Amino acid sequence: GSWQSYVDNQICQHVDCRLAVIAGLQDGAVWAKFEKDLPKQITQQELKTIADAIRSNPNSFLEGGIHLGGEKYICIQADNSLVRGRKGSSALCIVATNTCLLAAATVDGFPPGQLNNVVEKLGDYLKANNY
Repeated sequence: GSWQSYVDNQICQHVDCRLAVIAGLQDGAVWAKFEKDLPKQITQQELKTIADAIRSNPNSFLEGGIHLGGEKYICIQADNSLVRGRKGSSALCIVATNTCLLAAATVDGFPPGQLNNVVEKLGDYLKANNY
């Protein structure tokens, strides 16, 4: 039921997580998160920057990169509901639902398409439940 359970189970027991976070779109507040070994804890400021850009100008990520946990991911896909990035062999997938931002990045060497499938499936489930 809890937000932490979606992170720890639906995401992080189906992909091998470097980070996973569910946050509010309106303010970037964290609803739940998990991290392995990031240089910095993920901040509300980082999340709000991402949420604002996905809502208003997804192309901004091409110049600004995607910044989470003190790590810069390079953008490989961007629209107003789905953003993907890469930092070396770590993949990042971000979805916007009706009320939340779901972001996860996998450990080096984890298949990006597996990440994308799992994050998009949770995002669709949340949307279909009025989140």
